[PDB]
Amino acid sequence: KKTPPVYPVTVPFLGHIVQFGKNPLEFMQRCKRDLKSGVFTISIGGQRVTIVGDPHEHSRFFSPRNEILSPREVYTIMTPVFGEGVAYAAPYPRMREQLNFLAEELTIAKFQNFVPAIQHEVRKFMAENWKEDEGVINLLEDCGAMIINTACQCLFGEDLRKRLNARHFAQLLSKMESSLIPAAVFMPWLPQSARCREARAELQKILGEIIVAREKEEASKDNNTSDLLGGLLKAVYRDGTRMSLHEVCGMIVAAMFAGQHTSTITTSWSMLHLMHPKNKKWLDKLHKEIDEFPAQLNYDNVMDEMPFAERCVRESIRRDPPLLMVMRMVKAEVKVGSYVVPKGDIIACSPLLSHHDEEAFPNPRLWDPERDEKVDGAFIGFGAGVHKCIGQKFALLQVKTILATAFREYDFQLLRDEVPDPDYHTMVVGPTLNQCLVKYTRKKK
Ligand code: HEM
Ligand SMILES: FC(F)(F)c1ccc(N(c2cccnc2)C2CCN(c3ccc(C(F)(F)F)cn3)CC2)cc1
Repeated sequence: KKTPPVYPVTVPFLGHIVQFGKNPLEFMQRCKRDLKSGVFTISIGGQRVTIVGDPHEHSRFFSPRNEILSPREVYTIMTPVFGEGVAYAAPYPRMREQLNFLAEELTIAKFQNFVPAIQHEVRKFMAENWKEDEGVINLLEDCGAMIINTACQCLFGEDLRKRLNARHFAQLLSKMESSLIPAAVFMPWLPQSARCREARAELQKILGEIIVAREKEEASKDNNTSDLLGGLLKAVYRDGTRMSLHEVCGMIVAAMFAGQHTSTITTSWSMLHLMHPKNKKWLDKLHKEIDEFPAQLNYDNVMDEMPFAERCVRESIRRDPPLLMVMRMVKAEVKVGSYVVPKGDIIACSPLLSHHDEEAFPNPRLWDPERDEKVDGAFIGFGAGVHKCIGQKFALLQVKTILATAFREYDFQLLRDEVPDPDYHTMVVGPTLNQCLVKYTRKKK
Protein backbone atom coordinates (compact mmCIF):
# COMPACT_ATOMS: atom_id res chain seq x y z
CA LYS A 1 0.00 0.00 0.00
CA LYS A 2 2.80 2.40 -0.96
CA THR A 3 2.94 5.50 -3.16
CA PRO A 4 4.57 6.06 -6.60
CA PRO A 5 8.34 6.75 -6.63
CA VAL A 6 8.83 10.52 -6.37
CA TYR A 7 11.16 12.22 -8.85
CA PRO A 8 13.58 14.41 -6.83
CA VAL A 9 13.80 18.22 -6.99
CA THR A 10 17.02 20.21 -7.42
CA VAL A 11 15.93 23.85 -7.29
CA PRO A 12 13.36 23.90 -4.49
CA PHE A 13 9.74 25.04 -4.82
CA LEU A 14 10.46 25.57 -8.46
CA GLY A 15 9.45 21.93 -8.25
CA HIS A 16 9.81 21.15 -11.94
CA ILE A 17 7.95 24.09 -13.49
CA VAL A 18 11.04 25.04 -15.53
CA GLN A 19 12.01 21.60 -16.85
CA PHE A 20 8.34 21.06 -17.66
CA GLY A 21 7.84 24.43 -19.36
CA LYS A 22 10.52 23.90 -22.00
CA ASN A 23 9.61 20.39 -23.20
CA PRO A 24 6.90 18.38 -21.40
CA LEU A 25 7.37 15.33 -23.62
CA GLU A 26 11.07 14.78 -22.91
CA PHE A 27 10.71 15.62 -19.22
CA MET A 28 7.85 13.19 -18.62
CA GLN A 29 9.52 10.50 -20.74
CA ARG A 30 12.76 10.83 -18.77
CA CYS A 31 10.79 10.65 -15.52
CA LYS A 32 9.07 7.50 -16.81
CA ARG A 33 12.35 5.97 -17.98
CA ASP A 34 14.54 6.63 -14.92
CA LEU A 35 11.89 5.67 -12.34
CA LYS A 36 11.38 2.44 -14.31
CA SER A 37 7.65 3.10 -13.85
CA GLY A 38 4.87 4.72 -15.86
CA VAL A 39 3.42 5.76 -12.51
CA PHE A 40 5.39 8.41 -10.60
CA THR A 41 4.95 11.63 -8.64
CA ILE A 42 6.50 14.99 -9.51
CA SER A 43 6.59 18.22 -7.48
CA ILE A 44 5.19 21.47 -8.85
CA GLY A 45 5.72 24.19 -6.26
CA GLY A 46 5.58 21.62 -3.46
CA GLN A 47 2.32 20.16 -4.75
CA ARG A 48 2.44 16.38 -5.17
CA VAL A 49 1.54 15.84 -8.83
CA THR A 50 0.97 12.15 -9.60
CA ILE A 51 1.02 11.08 -13.26
CA VAL A 52 -0.59 7.85 -14.48
CA GLY A 53 1.74 7.10 -17.39
CA ASP A 54 1.01 3.40 -17.91
CA PRO A 55 -1.62 3.03 -20.67
CA HIS A 56 -2.71 -0.25 -19.04
CA GLU A 57 -3.73 1.67 -15.92
CA HIS A 58 -5.98 4.25 -17.58
CA SER A 59 -9.31 2.89 -16.31
CA ARG A 60 -8.11 3.65 -12.78
CA PHE A 61 -8.36 7.35 -13.58
CA PHE A 62 -11.41 7.45 -15.86
CA SER A 63 -13.79 4.99 -14.19
CA PRO A 64 -14.32 6.30 -10.63
CA ARG A 65 -17.10 8.74 -9.67
CA ASN A 66 -16.55 12.42 -8.86
CA GLU A 67 -16.81 11.85 -5.10
CA ILE A 68 -13.66 9.75 -5.41
CA LEU A 69 -11.92 11.71 -8.17
CA SER A 70 -12.82 15.39 -8.31
CA PRO A 71 -11.99 17.59 -11.33
CA ARG A 72 -13.56 20.70 -9.82
CA GLU A 73 -10.84 21.93 -7.45
CA VAL A 74 -8.23 21.59 -10.19
CA TYR A 75 -10.36 23.01 -13.01
CA THR A 76 -11.54 26.07 -11.10
CA ILE A 77 -9.65 28.33 -13.42
CA MET A 78 -12.60 28.18 -15.78
CA THR A 79 -15.03 29.62 -13.22
CA PRO A 80 -14.63 33.23 -14.37
CA VAL A 81 -14.83 32.20 -18.03
CA PHE A 82 -18.15 30.36 -17.70
CA GLY A 83 -19.34 32.23 -14.61
CA GLU A 84 -20.55 31.13 -11.18
CA GLY A 85 -22.98 28.22 -10.79
CA VAL A 86 -21.95 26.97 -14.23
CA ALA A 87 -19.97 23.80 -14.95
CA TYR A 88 -17.66 22.99 -12.04
CA ALA A 89 -18.70 26.07 -10.06
CA ALA A 90 -22.06 24.31 -9.92
CA PRO A 91 -22.40 21.12 -7.84
CA TYR A 92 -21.73 17.82 -9.62
CA PRO A 93 -25.39 16.72 -9.84
CA ARG A 94 -26.54 19.94 -11.54
CA MET A 95 -23.41 20.22 -13.68
CA ARG A 96 -24.40 16.78 -14.93
CA GLU A 97 -27.85 18.23 -15.60
CA GLN A 98 -26.25 21.18 -17.41
CA LEU A 99 -24.06 18.87 -19.49
CA ASN A 100 -27.08 16.73 -20.31
CA PHE A 101 -28.78 19.74 -21.87
CA LEU A 102 -25.67 20.44 -23.95
CA ALA A 103 -25.17 16.82 -24.98
CA GLU A 104 -28.85 16.58 -25.96
CA GLU A 105 -28.13 19.43 -28.37
CA LEU A 106 -25.37 17.53 -30.18
CA THR A 107 -27.45 14.45 -30.99
CA ILE A 108 -26.92 12.78 -34.36
CA ALA A 109 -30.46 13.97 -35.07
CA LYS A 110 -29.31 17.59 -35.07
CA PHE A 111 -26.36 16.63 -37.29
CA GLN A 112 -28.59 16.28 -40.37
CA ASN A 113 -28.38 20.04 -40.97
CA PHE A 114 -24.72 20.45 -40.02
CA VAL A 115 -22.89 19.06 -43.07
CA PRO A 116 -24.42 21.47 -45.63
CA ALA A 117 -24.04 24.33 -43.12
CA ILE A 118 -20.32 23.68 -42.61
CA GLN A 119 -19.64 23.41 -46.35
CA HIS A 120 -21.39 26.74 -46.92
CA GLU A 121 -19.04 28.69 -44.64
CA VAL A 122 -15.89 26.90 -45.80
CA ARG A 123 -16.71 27.80 -49.39
CA LYS A 124 -17.55 31.36 -48.33
CA PHE A 125 -14.17 31.68 -46.61
CA MET A 126 -12.37 30.13 -49.58
CA ALA A 127 -14.09 32.59 -51.93
CA GLU A 128 -13.00 35.62 -49.88
CA ASN A 129 -9.49 34.58 -48.79
CA TRP A 130 -8.36 31.85 -51.20
CA LYS A 131 -9.08 34.44 -53.92
CA GLU A 132 -5.94 34.10 -56.07
CA ASP A 133 -4.94 30.87 -57.83
CA GLU A 134 -1.57 30.84 -56.07
CA GLY A 135 -1.20 32.47 -52.66
CA VAL A 136 0.49 32.28 -49.27
CA ILE A 137 -1.65 31.94 -46.14
CA ASN A 138 -1.15 30.99 -42.49
CA LEU A 139 -3.00 27.71 -42.00
CA LEU A 140 -3.34 27.93 -38.22
CA GLU A 141 -5.03 31.35 -38.22
CA ASP A 142 -7.25 30.34 -41.15
CA CYS A 143 -8.50 27.01 -39.81
CA GLY A 144 -9.49 28.84 -36.64
CA ALA A 145 -11.50 31.32 -38.68
CA MET A 146 -13.16 28.36 -40.40
CA ILE A 147 -13.86 26.54 -37.14
CA ILE A 148 -15.54 29.54 -35.49
CA ASN A 149 -17.49 30.33 -38.67
CA THR A 150 -18.87 26.83 -39.26
CA ALA A 151 -19.57 26.26 -35.56
CA CYS A 152 -21.72 29.39 -35.54
CA GLN A 153 -23.37 28.26 -38.76
CA CYS A 154 -24.42 25.13 -36.89
CA LEU A 155 -25.56 26.08 -33.39
CA PHE A 156 -26.49 29.74 -33.85
CA GLY A 157 -29.89 30.81 -35.21
CA GLU A 158 -30.35 33.21 -38.12
CA ASP A 159 -31.40 36.16 -35.95
CA LEU A 160 -28.48 35.56 -33.58
CA ARG A 161 -26.03 35.51 -36.50
CA LYS A 162 -27.44 38.83 -37.71
CA ARG A 163 -26.94 40.36 -34.27
CA LEU A 164 -23.74 38.47 -33.73
CA ASN A 165 -21.39 37.09 -36.32
CA ALA A 166 -18.58 34.60 -35.70
CA ARG A 167 -15.77 37.07 -36.40
CA HIS A 168 -17.00 39.35 -33.60
CA PHE A 169 -17.70 36.36 -31.37
CA ALA A 170 -14.13 35.08 -31.67
CA GLN A 171 -13.00 38.54 -30.55
CA LEU A 172 -15.25 38.11 -27.52
CA LEU A 173 -13.77 34.65 -26.92
CA SER A 174 -10.17 35.88 -26.91
CA LYS A 175 -11.32 38.83 -24.79
CA MET A 176 -12.57 36.24 -22.33
CA GLU A 177 -9.85 33.57 -22.23
CA SER A 178 -6.91 35.96 -21.77
CA SER A 179 -7.34 35.57 -18.00
CA LEU A 180 -5.86 32.06 -18.22
CA ILE A 181 -2.28 31.38 -17.14
CA PRO A 182 -0.96 27.79 -17.13
CA ALA A 183 0.78 28.32 -13.77
CA ALA A 184 -2.41 29.04 -11.82
CA VAL A 185 -3.89 25.54 -11.64
CA PHE A 186 -1.83 24.11 -8.77
CA MET A 187 -1.85 27.11 -6.43
CA PRO A 188 -5.20 27.53 -4.63
CA TRP A 189 -4.20 31.06 -3.59
CA LEU A 190 -7.36 39.65 -11.41
CA PRO A 191 -5.78 42.03 -13.97
CA GLN A 192 -7.76 40.39 -16.80
CA SER A 193 -11.09 39.53 -15.18
CA ALA A 194 -11.86 43.23 -15.63
CA ARG A 195 -11.87 42.60 -19.37
CA CYS A 196 -13.32 39.12 -18.97
CA ARG A 197 -16.37 40.52 -17.17
CA GLU A 198 -17.11 43.15 -19.82
CA ALA A 199 -17.12 40.47 -22.53
CA ARG A 200 -19.68 38.30 -20.72
CA ALA A 201 -21.67 41.33 -19.59
CA GLU A 202 -21.76 42.21 -23.28
CA LEU A 203 -22.71 38.74 -24.50
CA GLN A 204 -25.24 38.24 -21.70
CA LYS A 205 -27.10 41.41 -22.67
CA ILE A 206 -27.01 40.55 -26.39
CA LEU A 207 -28.41 37.09 -25.66
CA GLY A 208 -30.98 38.53 -23.25
CA GLU A 209 -32.31 40.84 -25.96
CA ILE A 210 -32.54 37.96 -28.44
CA ILE A 211 -34.60 36.14 -25.80
CA VAL A 212 -36.75 39.24 -25.28
CA ALA A 213 -37.25 39.28 -29.05
CA ARG A 214 -37.95 35.54 -29.37
CA GLU A 215 -40.61 35.64 -26.66
CA LYS A 216 -42.42 38.25 -28.75
CA GLU A 217 -42.39 35.96 -31.80
CA GLU A 218 -43.24 32.91 -29.71
CA ALA A 219 -46.90 33.83 -30.18
CA SER A 220 -47.06 32.20 -33.63
CA LYS A 221 -45.09 29.00 -33.06
CA ASP A 222 -44.03 29.89 -36.60
CA ASN A 223 -40.60 31.16 -35.50
CA ASN A 224 -39.41 27.56 -35.42
CA THR A 225 -35.97 28.32 -33.93
CA SER A 226 -34.23 25.13 -32.80
CA ASP A 227 -30.61 26.09 -32.13
CA LEU A 228 -28.33 25.54 -29.13
CA LEU A 229 -29.92 28.55 -27.44
CA GLY A 230 -33.43 27.37 -28.30
CA GLY A 231 -32.95 24.06 -26.51
CA LEU A 232 -31.15 25.56 -23.51
CA LEU A 233 -34.07 27.89 -22.85
CA LYS A 234 -36.52 24.98 -22.76
CA ALA A 235 -34.24 23.13 -20.32
CA VAL A 236 -35.93 22.13 -17.05
CA TYR A 237 -33.88 20.95 -14.05
CA ARG A 238 -34.74 18.00 -11.80
CA ASP A 239 -36.21 20.37 -9.21
CA GLY A 240 -38.55 22.21 -11.59
CA THR A 241 -36.31 25.25 -12.05
CA ARG A 242 -34.89 26.58 -15.34
CA MET A 243 -31.54 27.93 -16.51
CA SER A 244 -30.95 31.62 -15.84
CA LEU A 245 -29.28 33.91 -18.38
CA HIS A 246 -25.98 33.66 -16.49
CA GLU A 247 -26.05 29.86 -16.66
CA VAL A 248 -27.24 29.97 -20.26
CA CYS A 249 -24.52 32.26 -21.63
CA GLY A 250 -21.86 30.36 -19.68
CA MET A 251 -23.00 27.20 -21.46
CA ILE A 252 -22.86 28.71 -24.95
CA VAL A 253 -19.42 30.15 -24.17
CA ALA A 254 -18.22 26.74 -22.95
CA ALA A 255 -19.63 25.04 -26.05
CA MET A 256 -17.67 27.33 -28.36
CA PHE A 257 -14.49 27.69 -26.32
CA ALA A 258 -14.06 23.92 -26.02
CA GLY A 259 -14.40 23.21 -29.73
CA GLN A 260 -12.68 26.19 -31.32
CA HIS A 261 -9.15 25.73 -29.93
CA THR A 262 -9.05 21.93 -29.98
CA SER A 263 -10.74 21.53 -33.37
CA THR A 264 -8.71 24.17 -35.21
CA ILE A 265 -5.44 22.69 -33.94
CA THR A 266 -6.61 19.24 -35.04
CA THR A 267 -7.62 20.49 -38.48
CA SER A 268 -4.36 22.38 -38.97
CA TRP A 269 -2.31 19.35 -37.95
CA SER A 270 -4.31 17.06 -40.22
CA MET A 271 -3.68 19.35 -43.18
CA LEU A 272 0.05 19.69 -42.53
CA HIS A 273 0.58 15.91 -42.59
CA LEU A 274 -1.40 15.18 -45.77
CA MET A 275 0.25 18.22 -47.36
CA HIS A 276 3.74 16.86 -46.67
CA PRO A 277 5.52 15.03 -49.54
CA LYS A 278 6.43 12.07 -47.31
CA ASN A 279 2.75 11.41 -46.78
CA LYS A 280 1.78 11.18 -50.45
CA LYS A 281 0.31 7.68 -50.23
CA TRP A 282 -2.09 8.90 -47.55
CA LEU A 283 -3.13 11.98 -49.53
CA ASP A 284 -3.86 9.71 -52.50
CA LYS A 285 -5.94 7.25 -50.46
CA LEU A 286 -7.76 10.29 -49.08
CA HIS A 287 -8.50 11.34 -52.66
CA LYS A 288 -9.61 7.83 -53.63
CA GLU A 289 -12.10 8.16 -50.77
CA ILE A 290 -13.45 11.64 -51.58
CA ASP A 291 -13.23 11.84 -55.39
CA GLU A 292 -16.62 10.16 -55.90
CA PHE A 293 -18.49 12.67 -53.73
CA PRO A 294 -20.91 15.29 -55.13
CA ALA A 295 -20.33 19.02 -54.66
CA GLN A 296 -22.98 19.23 -51.95
CA LEU A 297 -22.29 16.67 -49.23
CA ASN A 298 -24.96 15.16 -47.00
CA TYR A 299 -24.82 13.66 -43.50
CA ASP A 300 -24.26 10.12 -44.81
CA ASN A 301 -21.18 11.03 -46.86
CA VAL A 302 -19.10 12.42 -43.99
CA MET A 303 -20.36 10.00 -41.34
CA ASP A 304 -20.73 6.79 -43.34
CA GLU A 305 -18.39 6.88 -46.34
CA MET A 306 -15.31 8.49 -44.81
CA PRO A 307 -13.54 6.15 -42.38
CA PHE A 308 -9.99 6.84 -43.58
CA ALA A 309 -10.37 10.58 -43.10
CA GLU A 310 -11.28 9.85 -39.50
CA ARG A 311 -8.14 7.70 -39.29
CA CYS A 312 -6.06 10.72 -40.28
CA VAL A 313 -7.83 13.04 -37.82
CA ARG A 314 -7.61 10.60 -34.89
CA GLU A 315 -3.95 9.96 -35.67
CA SER A 316 -3.30 13.70 -35.59
CA ILE A 317 -4.85 13.86 -32.12
CA ARG A 318 -2.89 10.76 -31.19
CA ARG A 319 0.47 12.20 -32.27
CA ASP A 320 0.02 15.76 -31.03
CA PRO A 321 -2.87 15.93 -28.54
CA PRO A 322 -4.28 19.46 -27.94
CA LEU A 323 -4.71 18.81 -24.20
CA LEU A 324 -1.57 17.48 -22.52
CA MET A 325 -2.90 16.81 -19.03
CA VAL A 326 -6.17 15.64 -17.56
CA MET A 327 -6.41 16.19 -13.80
CA ARG A 328 -8.29 15.24 -10.63
CA MET A 329 -8.11 15.89 -6.89
CA VAL A 330 -8.31 12.75 -4.75
CA LYS A 331 -10.75 12.75 -1.85
CA ALA A 332 -10.60 9.01 -1.20
CA GLU A 333 -7.78 6.89 -2.60
CA VAL A 334 -8.26 3.67 -4.57
CA LYS A 335 -5.43 1.37 -5.67
CA VAL A 336 -3.51 2.28 -8.83
CA GLY A 337 -2.18 -1.08 -10.01
CA SER A 338 0.43 -1.97 -7.40
CA TYR A 339 0.91 1.56 -6.06
CA VAL A 340 -1.57 3.73 -4.12
CA VAL A 341 -2.35 7.45 -4.35
CA PRO A 342 -2.97 9.22 -1.01
CA LYS A 343 -5.74 11.69 -0.19
CA GLY A 344 -4.95 15.32 -1.02
CA ASP A 345 -2.71 14.07 -3.81
CA ILE A 346 -3.30 15.59 -7.24
CA ILE A 347 -3.74 12.77 -9.77
CA ALA A 348 -3.23 13.34 -13.49
CA CYS A 349 -3.40 11.37 -16.74
CA SER A 350 -1.43 12.67 -19.71
CA PRO A 351 -2.58 12.06 -23.32
CA LEU A 352 0.77 13.53 -24.36
CA LEU A 353 2.66 10.90 -22.38
CA SER A 354 0.48 7.85 -22.99
CA HIS A 355 0.25 8.47 -26.75
CA HIS A 356 4.03 7.99 -26.84
CA ASP A 357 4.26 4.64 -25.03
CA GLU A 358 6.39 2.33 -27.22
CA GLU A 359 4.20 -0.71 -26.50
CA ALA A 360 0.97 1.19 -27.09
CA PHE A 361 2.33 3.21 -30.02
CA PRO A 362 5.59 2.02 -31.61
CA ASN A 363 7.50 4.92 -33.22
CA PRO A 364 5.22 7.54 -31.58
CA ARG A 365 6.62 10.49 -33.56
CA LEU A 366 5.48 8.87 -36.81
CA TRP A 367 2.19 9.99 -38.34
CA ASP A 368 0.44 6.77 -39.36
CA PRO A 369 -3.36 6.85 -39.87
CA GLU A 370 -3.56 3.08 -40.46
CA ARG A 371 -2.02 2.23 -37.08
CA ASP A 372 -4.21 0.85 -34.29
CA GLU A 373 -3.54 1.25 -30.56
CA LYS A 374 -1.58 -1.83 -29.50
CA VAL A 375 -3.09 -1.56 -26.03
CA ASP A 376 -6.83 -1.27 -25.43
CA GLY A 377 -7.76 2.21 -24.21
CA ALA A 378 -4.37 3.75 -24.94
CA PHE A 379 -5.78 6.58 -27.05
CA ILE A 380 -7.28 9.02 -24.55
CA GLY A 381 -7.26 12.14 -26.73
CA PHE A 382 -10.95 12.66 -25.98
CA GLY A 383 -10.69 11.24 -22.48
CA ALA A 384 -12.60 8.16 -21.32
CA GLY A 385 -15.17 6.87 -18.85
CA VAL A 386 -17.12 9.33 -16.71
CA HIS A 387 -15.67 12.42 -18.38
CA LYS A 388 -15.37 11.37 -22.04
CA CYS A 389 -15.69 14.10 -24.67
CA ILE A 390 -19.29 15.01 -25.54
CA GLY A 391 -18.09 17.13 -28.45
CA GLN A 392 -16.14 14.22 -29.94
CA LYS A 393 -18.76 13.38 -32.59
CA PHE A 394 -19.25 17.01 -33.63
CA ALA A 395 -15.56 17.91 -33.83
CA LEU A 396 -14.81 14.77 -35.87
CA LEU A 397 -17.63 15.73 -38.22
CA GLN A 398 -16.45 19.35 -38.34
CA VAL A 399 -12.84 18.54 -39.23
CA LYS A 400 -13.66 15.79 -41.73
CA THR A 401 -16.15 18.07 -43.50
CA ILE A 402 -13.50 20.78 -43.74
CA LEU A 403 -10.79 18.40 -45.00
CA ALA A 404 -13.08 17.00 -47.70
CA THR A 405 -14.14 20.47 -48.84
CA ALA A 406 -10.62 21.93 -48.87
CA PHE A 407 -8.73 19.13 -50.63
CA ARG A 408 -11.45 18.61 -53.24
CA GLU A 409 -10.93 22.06 -54.73
CA TYR A 410 -7.38 22.95 -53.68
CA ASP A 411 -3.79 21.75 -53.42
CA PHE A 412 -1.29 22.73 -50.73
CA GLN A 413 2.47 23.10 -50.39
CA LEU A 414 4.33 23.49 -47.10
CA LEU A 415 6.92 26.28 -47.33
CA ARG A 416 8.93 24.31 -44.77
CA ASP A 417 11.01 21.15 -45.09
CA GLU A 418 9.49 19.55 -42.00
CA VAL A 419 6.13 19.41 -40.23
CA PRO A 420 5.94 22.22 -37.64
CA ASP A 421 7.11 21.53 -34.10
CA PRO A 422 4.38 21.82 -31.45
CA ASP A 423 4.37 24.93 -29.25
CA TYR A 424 4.25 24.12 -25.53
CA HIS A 425 4.03 27.75 -24.36
CA THR A 426 0.23 27.60 -24.29
CA MET A 427 -1.81 25.19 -22.15
CA VAL A 428 -3.61 23.98 -25.27
CA VAL A 429 -0.95 22.80 -27.70
CA GLY A 430 -0.87 23.40 -31.47
CA PRO A 431 1.86 23.82 -34.13
CA THR A 432 4.01 26.98 -34.17
CA LEU A 433 2.39 30.06 -35.71
CA ASN A 434 5.36 31.31 -37.75
CA GLN A 435 5.90 27.77 -39.03
CA CYS A 436 2.33 27.50 -40.31
CA LEU A 437 2.87 29.49 -43.51
CA VAL A 438 1.40 27.53 -46.42
CA LYS A 439 1.05 27.98 -50.18
CA TYR A 440 -2.25 27.13 -51.86
CA THR A 441 -2.83 26.03 -55.46
CA ARG A 442 -6.31 25.77 -56.98
CA LYS A 443 -7.29 22.71 -59.04
CA LYS A 444 -8.38 23.63 -62.60
CA LYS A 445 -10.41 22.14 -65.46
C1 HEM B 1 -10.46 17.79 -30.81
C2 HEM B 1 -11.56 18.21 -30.23
C3 HEM B 1 -11.75 17.92 -28.83
C4 HEM B 1 -10.87 17.38 -27.98
C5 HEM B 1 -9.48 16.94 -28.27
C6 HEM B 1 -11.51 17.30 -26.75
C7 HEM B 1 -10.86 16.79 -25.67
C8 HEM B 1 -11.53 16.54 -24.54
C9 HEM B 1 -10.98 15.91 -23.45
C10 HEM B 1 -9.59 15.39 -23.38
C11 HEM B 1 -11.91 15.84 -22.50
C12 HEM B 1 -11.75 15.22 -21.15
C13 HEM B 1 -11.62 16.26 -20.04
C14 HEM B 1 -11.14 15.63 -18.77
O1 HEM B 1 -11.40 14.46 -18.52
O2 HEM B 1 -10.49 16.28 -17.95
C15 HEM B 1 -13.06 16.44 -23.00
C16 HEM B 1 -14.23 16.56 -22.31
C17 HEM B 1 -15.20 17.40 -22.76
N1 HEM B 1 -15.25 18.01 -23.94
FE1 HEM B 1 -14.06 17.85 -25.29
N2 HEM B 1 -12.73 17.76 -26.83
C18 HEM B 1 -12.95 18.16 -28.06
C19 HEM B 1 -14.05 18.72 -28.64
C20 HEM B 1 -15.08 19.15 -27.86
C21 HEM B 1 -16.17 19.89 -28.29
C22 HEM B 1 -16.44 20.35 -29.68
C23 HEM B 1 -16.95 20.11 -27.20
C24 HEM B 1 -18.21 20.82 -27.13
C25 HEM B 1 -18.64 21.44 -28.21
C26 HEM B 1 -16.33 19.50 -26.13
C27 HEM B 1 -16.85 19.54 -24.91
C28 HEM B 1 -16.34 18.73 -23.95
C29 HEM B 1 -17.04 18.60 -22.70
C30 HEM B 1 -18.31 19.26 -22.33
C31 HEM B 1 -16.34 17.78 -21.96
C32 HEM B 1 -16.81 17.42 -20.59
C33 HEM B 1 -15.76 17.12 -19.55
C34 HEM B 1 -16.52 16.58 -18.37
O3 HEM B 1 -17.35 15.68 -18.55
O4 HEM B 1 -16.35 17.03 -17.23
N3 HEM B 1 -15.19 18.95 -26.54
N4 HEM B 1 -12.78 16.90 -24.24
F1 LIG C 1 -19.05 22.58 -21.38
C1 LIG C 1 -18.36 22.54 -20.25
F2 LIG C 1 -18.88 21.62 -19.45
F3 LIG C 1 -18.44 23.71 -19.66
C2 LIG C 1 -17.01 22.23 -20.52
C3 LIG C 1 -16.40 22.73 -21.66
C4 LIG C 1 -15.06 22.43 -21.92
C5 LIG C 1 -14.32 21.64 -21.05
N1 LIG C 1 -13.04 21.37 -21.35
C6 LIG C 1 -12.76 21.15 -22.63
C7 LIG C 1 -11.93 22.03 -23.31
C8 LIG C 1 -11.61 21.82 -24.64
C9 LIG C 1 -12.12 20.71 -25.30
N2 LIG C 1 -12.95 19.80 -24.63
C10 LIG C 1 -13.27 20.03 -23.28
C11 LIG C 1 -11.93 21.34 -20.37
C12 LIG C 1 -12.29 21.98 -19.05
C13 LIG C 1 -11.04 21.96 -18.14
N3 LIG C 1 -9.90 21.15 -18.68
C14 LIG C 1 -8.64 21.50 -18.38
C15 LIG C 1 -7.57 20.71 -18.80
C16 LIG C 1 -6.26 21.07 -18.49
C17 LIG C 1 -6.03 22.22 -17.74
C18 LIG C 1 -4.73 22.60 -17.41
F4 LIG C 1 -4.60 22.59 -16.08
F5 LIG C 1 -3.85 21.75 -17.95
F6 LIG C 1 -4.50 23.84 -17.86
C19 LIG C 1 -7.10 22.99 -17.33
N4 LIG C 1 -8.41 22.61 -17.66
C20 LIG C 1 -10.13 19.93 -19.49
C21 LIG C 1 -11.51 19.92 -20.11
C22 LIG C 1 -14.93 21.13 -19.91
C23 LIG C 1 -16.27 21.43 -19.65
